[PDB]
Amino acid sequence: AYTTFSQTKNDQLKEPMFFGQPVNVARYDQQKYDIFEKLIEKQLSFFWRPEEVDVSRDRIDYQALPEHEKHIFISNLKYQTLLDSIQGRSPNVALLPLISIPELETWVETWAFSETIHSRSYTHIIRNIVNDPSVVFDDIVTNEQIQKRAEGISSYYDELIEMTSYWHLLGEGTHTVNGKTVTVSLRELKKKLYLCLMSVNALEAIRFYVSFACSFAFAERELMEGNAKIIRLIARDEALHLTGTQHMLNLLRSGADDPEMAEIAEECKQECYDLFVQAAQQEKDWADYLFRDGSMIGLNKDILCQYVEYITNIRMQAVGLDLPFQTRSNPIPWINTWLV
Amino acid sequence: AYTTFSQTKNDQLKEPMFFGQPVNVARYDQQKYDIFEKLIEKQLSFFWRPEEVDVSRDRIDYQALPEHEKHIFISNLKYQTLLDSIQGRSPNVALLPLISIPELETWVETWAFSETIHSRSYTHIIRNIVNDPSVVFDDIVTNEQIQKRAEGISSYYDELIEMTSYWHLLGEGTHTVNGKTVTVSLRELKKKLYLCLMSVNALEAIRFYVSFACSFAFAERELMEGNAKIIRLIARDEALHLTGTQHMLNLLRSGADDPEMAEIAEECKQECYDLFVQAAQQEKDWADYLFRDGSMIGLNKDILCQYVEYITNIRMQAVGLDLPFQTRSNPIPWINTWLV
Repeated sequence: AYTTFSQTKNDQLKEPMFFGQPVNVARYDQQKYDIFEKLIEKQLSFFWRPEEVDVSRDRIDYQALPEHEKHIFISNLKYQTLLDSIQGRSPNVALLPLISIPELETWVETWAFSETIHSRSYTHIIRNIVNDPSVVFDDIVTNEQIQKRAEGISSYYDELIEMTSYWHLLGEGTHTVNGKTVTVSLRELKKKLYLCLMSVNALEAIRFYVSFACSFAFAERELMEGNAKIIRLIARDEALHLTGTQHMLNLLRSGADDPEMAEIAEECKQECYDLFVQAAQQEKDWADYLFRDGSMIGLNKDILCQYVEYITNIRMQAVGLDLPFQTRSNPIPWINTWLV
Repeated sequence: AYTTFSQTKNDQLKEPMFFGQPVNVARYDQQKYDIFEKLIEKQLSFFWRPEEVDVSRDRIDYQALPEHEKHIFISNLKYQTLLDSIQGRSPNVALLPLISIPELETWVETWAFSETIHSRSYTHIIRNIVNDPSVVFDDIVTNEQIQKRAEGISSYYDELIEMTSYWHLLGEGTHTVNGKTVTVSLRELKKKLYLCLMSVNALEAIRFYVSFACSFAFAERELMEGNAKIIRLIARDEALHLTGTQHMLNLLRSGADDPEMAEIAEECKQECYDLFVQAAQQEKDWADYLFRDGSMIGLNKDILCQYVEYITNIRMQAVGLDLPFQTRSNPIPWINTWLV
């Protein structure tokens, strides 16, 4: 029963984050949860444009890199481009139709917009360092290592989108669609949302941070400094995005927003643990792909895989999951210097 | 049907604007249509923050206004807030799932983001001029005159979203759901899109400009000057937005993008004309509501109705529709001071 302007006057302070009545009036004078307004304000204050970053010496650096270092750099860049191609559209297509408070609605839209800026910055880098940009962009879709991750990530979004359509069109209960029976459960839809949000937390809080490590490793060598300047703007946005989903998941599990969600969150714990561990293992397998033909000064498979474990523990803890790894310390303390 | 990352490698330059393969890679190094990239670049260069505009001197002006002038100002502001509450979410929810070209995908998200800025500016104004913002915001939803406009505009979006959902879930052809026969036609869907785009063209190109006229009329008397500074930035964005929909409509109707669209455009040309005239009439009826307790220096019902007719002819001609009204020079040439 979705609508772009819900005609019944509701108290927006008493609506849940998700699955309530679609937002009508966009107002910002009051908030259920302070965090979402605070994030919008911060994101707006961070506004930047890629094309105003000088990436001219980055071509020289890139072309001078040996084959395997080109491979490390470009594989990383293609992965970042993939991830934010998804993040550009997906929060709008998947989350926006389900939101029932204004501050969250606008946060999601501001968040997705900032991702389009990141995507634009990747085009800016690629067209300025590479001879044939199309080769790079085409490979993002066809690269077998990349699509493995694309497949898994997009699925959490796609399954949420599809089940939302059945819920908006048929409502709860058991139905008949061209003979076949289709079950529509709001509880299952809430599970699909929680799981998707958990996946998106891992993507922004873990997957992107592994990629930031690769990019900043070049900048430690005073190479690809134009790129580095851009990544540090991107990571600064990413810290906000990850904070967003952290709060969403933690408010959902605490039962404060929706009591049904706390039940669902507890029955999900294992799947949540598993998908984070699975994400970590994928990033570790990706480290193998990056370093298959050799390593570079300041970054190899052992360093990157330890970082994967370290950052995973920290991100899992922040959303109340168990720490899967014994790793206690950061092998790349210089990353904190680059991160804002 | 819909996926947040389509797995098949496609030439994005030969996709249609809408209904083609969902965008995978967000790239900006090439474009099917130059206009959408140009609008993104322009919109990004225009970035502003309402909170940076001094609206503190506006409260004394507003409270000082006679009751009918308060009625004129606040009715206008409520309508503006209504329209961009819709414009904030709707391009994202209605159009995004249908776009098959990356530059258009990003334009739509950039356009929708800029609308949330507009919404925030309205909160910024409302908070700084009235005693209890809640009564203003709630009346946006309950006001019988305002809601009349909301329901009409909402319908074009809502009907597109619903039919899009059926087309994603069931595909085209005749189907049955819970005994009821439902027919899904892509042709019917394309018509819904075109009509929606025509409605959004009228909203931004006509409805908002009528509202700018009201706002700038106070500014001519050196009243509500903070609000005026904000409207200048809003109108500058609005010029971009309506250029967006003009180009979408003209590309669709010319057969340059999709031959089936050129044909559908002619088929519902009369509906398009009737849609715009009905919008013009609503705005005239709105001016009547605005001035039912009296008028002000520079603006009354007669003058505002002349402006409605004046811009309606310009906008209708731009999208290839017949002119419903007489020829006249700009009834309010003082508005040029405030525009661009």
